[PDB]
Amino acid sequence: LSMWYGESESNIRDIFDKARAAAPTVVFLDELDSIAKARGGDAGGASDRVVNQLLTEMDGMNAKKNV
Amino acid sequence: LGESESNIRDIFDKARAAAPTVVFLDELDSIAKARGGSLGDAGGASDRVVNQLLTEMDGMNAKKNV
Amino acid sequence: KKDNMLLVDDAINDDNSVIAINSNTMDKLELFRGDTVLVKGKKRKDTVLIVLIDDELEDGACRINRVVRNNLRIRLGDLVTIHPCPDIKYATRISVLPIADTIEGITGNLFDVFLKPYFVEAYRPVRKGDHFVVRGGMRQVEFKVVDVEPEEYAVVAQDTIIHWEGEPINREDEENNMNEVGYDDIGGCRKQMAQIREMVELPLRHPQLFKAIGIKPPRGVLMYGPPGTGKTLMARAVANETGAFFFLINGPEVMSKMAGESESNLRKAFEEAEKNAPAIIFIDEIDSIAPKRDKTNGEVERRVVSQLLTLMDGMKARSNVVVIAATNRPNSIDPALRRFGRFDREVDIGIPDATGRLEVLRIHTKNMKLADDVDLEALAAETHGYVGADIASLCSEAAMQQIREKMDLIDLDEDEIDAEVLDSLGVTMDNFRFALGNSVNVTWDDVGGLDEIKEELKETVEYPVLHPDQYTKFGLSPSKGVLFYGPPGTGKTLLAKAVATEVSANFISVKGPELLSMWYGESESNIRDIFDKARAAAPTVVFLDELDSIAKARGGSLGDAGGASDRVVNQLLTEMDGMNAKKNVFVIGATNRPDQIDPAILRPGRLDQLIYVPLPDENARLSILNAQLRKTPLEPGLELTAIAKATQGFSGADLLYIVQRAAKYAIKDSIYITKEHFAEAMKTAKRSVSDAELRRYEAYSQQMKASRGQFSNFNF
Amino acid sequence: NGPEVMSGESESNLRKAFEEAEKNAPAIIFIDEIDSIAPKRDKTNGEVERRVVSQLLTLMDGMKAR
Ligand SMILES: Nc1ncnc2c1ncn2[C@@H]1O[C@H](COP(=O)(O)OP(=O)(O)O)[C@@H](O)[C@H]1O
Ligand SMILES: Nc1ncnc2c1ncn2[C@@H]1O[C@H](COP(=O)(O)OP(=O)(O)O)[C@@H](O)[C@H]1O
Repeated sequence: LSMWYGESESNIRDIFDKARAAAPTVVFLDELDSIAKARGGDAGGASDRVVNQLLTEMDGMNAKKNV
Repeated sequence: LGESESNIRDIFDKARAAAPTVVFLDELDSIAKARGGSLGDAGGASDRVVNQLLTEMDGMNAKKNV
Repeated sequence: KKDNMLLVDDAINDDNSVIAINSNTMDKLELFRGDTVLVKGKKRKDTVLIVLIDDELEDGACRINRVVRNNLRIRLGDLVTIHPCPDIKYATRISVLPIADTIEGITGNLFDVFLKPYFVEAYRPVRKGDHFVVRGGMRQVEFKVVDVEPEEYAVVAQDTIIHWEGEPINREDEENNMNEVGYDDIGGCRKQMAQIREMVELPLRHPQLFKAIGIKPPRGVLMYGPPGTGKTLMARAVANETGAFFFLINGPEVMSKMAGESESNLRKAFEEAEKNAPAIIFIDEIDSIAPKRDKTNGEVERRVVSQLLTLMDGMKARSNVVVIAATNRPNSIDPALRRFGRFDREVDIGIPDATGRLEVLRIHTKNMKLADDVDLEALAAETHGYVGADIASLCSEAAMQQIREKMDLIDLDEDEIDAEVLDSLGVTMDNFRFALGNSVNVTWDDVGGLDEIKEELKETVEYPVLHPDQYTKFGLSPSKGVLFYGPPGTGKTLLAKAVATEVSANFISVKGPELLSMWYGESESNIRDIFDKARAAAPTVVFLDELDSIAKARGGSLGDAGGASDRVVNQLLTEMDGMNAKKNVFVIGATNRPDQIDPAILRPGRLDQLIYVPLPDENARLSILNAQLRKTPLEPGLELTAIAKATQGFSGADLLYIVQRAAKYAIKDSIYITKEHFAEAMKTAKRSVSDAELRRYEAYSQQMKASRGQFSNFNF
Repeated sequence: NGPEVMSGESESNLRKAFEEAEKNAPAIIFIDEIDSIAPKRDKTNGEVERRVVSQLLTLMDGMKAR
């Protein structure tokens, strides 16, 4: 997570790009109660963007690259 | 789940924009929960969700046919 | 009255360069038959013509042919100032060009044919910008004077050199002069338009008045209101009718992410506005670039705020230039921006009333022959919530839909245009009905029974709208609040819609528990927003439902929900009758439990009408069954009396359920209404109302009747 | 097309295309892939995009009946 605009999703984007590059690999997302927080008045919609970026970067997993 | 009512409002706006359509609400009990009395923040959110759904479904005339 | 200004009349002398005055006008102002006179009309235009004694003219107004009349942008029955100019003298050269559509077809020597005999030996007094007409060769060509050497106006003696060219530019530069907006294109904003008009034109027409009174005029107008009202149209009309330069600055356009670039753009815009002429600056959407310097986090917004405060006030800040703003919420502006010298005048351009909406309808349907039997009263009474920018889209959609529905059989100009299709064109009433279809649909007929309740509601709603002058003669304010109570499924919402539908008011129907929130202040903010949207468009009837769920007769609960109920009740008590002006607000309540209402909203002045809506009898259910089956194909063999006799305490919701089951059986038999559908639907009744609640409502009505005691005919 | 308008010459290209289409005949202009020229004006941060969007706005509005 970063305080700037776009970097908080670009970090997940290039981490998953590094995961897709060195196939196979294992991405251990430790303590998912801070990334995949329940939605439930907010701070602007940054955790929702993080969850949406993780969902659209985790849905493009076919039989290839086997992460 | 004001944003929790705005979600149902613009979902039904997307429904009425592309008329005709079918809005398949899966697992209805989780949304409605028979508002009744719960007396909490979850109860208030449930009552506001149920009132939004009722006031955005009863306003459907013979036009727009959702 | 100085006799030097005259009206435009029809022309006897068919010549181009000529006007006709009467002889009693000649002795009233020394001029002659050969005298060349300068005509200066509206739109800051001019022309030169020959005066000639005309007996028929009658001194008061002058005869001028349609060509002169056109160059001055006037009509038959418009005033013009006439004055002689002999300072003008014979031309050195002239620059005329034919307008394209008047020469489509022919070619060759236009000079020898048209221009040569037209100017010959007449020494016509022409002008730059003039468009004259020459008839010959079985057609009439129109040339426009593009240039003369001897100033703006000159004469065409035989020695004068006439230069015509064959690829000229004409017509397009004139229309964009006539297409300009004006004071005749503004409707409903009469008093604020006149105030803005005088505060702009009184420095510009004559600064000697402000020199004699010894004070400087205001140089700032802050316009606020709903989006789509006509504020930038009014600003453009004032900037077009006066010799200013309308420069448009947008809010989110000028703002950027580069440091020191948006302030440079604002400085460049102010230098361009101060460089050429005394102009009018219109900065649109100023609330986006005025974040009040404390709620924002960005430095660039405070920097452009400081740039605006520096450019508006300071050492040699403004030299004869006025700025205009536009916003939706005027509270999110700086107190230094809303100061004297920057935005010293705040103008409320709100939603217009019925006569202003009719004026907008009249000025928006001016350039089209619509019909003969279209009445604008229904169009001004049914569109009760139109801001003004939707009326033009309404007329455009109707004019598009009429040609769309009138082109399915007639061809679409694929081979040749037709002569009889353009005749008898225009929109009708059903086109406007389809445009309104593209906010409830009742008119005093869908409700059944309750004749004295309908009469009382019709009186106490329709009377303060129709006769304000008689109430100012009597000097009293009318009543506002009506409260309904009784069993559910009785017709309170239908009665509210039926009493709302005949006035030119809006309808804001909000629900009880659809405003309460878990946050702090959200329900009272929603109540204040509802009342602000109600009183922001007069008149407006408010339909508050579930008063037993809203009020709860606050008392003492000792909890967070109880304190929220106390704050909601106090906010409603303040918004209904508090520190307000109560212009036009019709609060109408509808509950099913009047015992749980606090004795402060039932106080007179807020909800004084304690009207009870009882259950209908059989003679009332006959009217309900006749009112629900208005447009339905009926059978002569059905008896609605036999249906109403077997009810014995049903409700309007149950009767609507019976009608809906009959319509479902009719569409099942289809995929008129028959009697066996009603015979099989009468068995599956509901009767959702029990018996003890009727006893409770009757006891409450008897207690309300017994509270009215020691009251009689009351002889004085 | 969209991104073939750049090289203060994008405004000159827009004015050139509009005056060429207005000068010859009553005709039709095809602007393919408008999402490059119009960046929705809120998520963008450039200045020549704002200038070319303002130019397209004041050139599309300045079309008369003739
Ligand atoms: N008082 C009025 N008279 C005539 N037309 C109006 C009036 N008010 C608004 N309109 C129409 O509404 C449209 C939008 O108004 P305009 O002032 O241009 O922008 P805004 O939407 O900011 O008010 C205009 O095209 C104009 O024709
Ligand atoms: N007098 C009446 N005439 C015609 N229809 C009625 C009458 N009374 C009730 N109805 C019908 O019953 C329904 C009652 O709905 P609503 O007004 O929302 O509930 P309530 O009557 O409890 O306020 C309406 O849809 C209306 O069509």
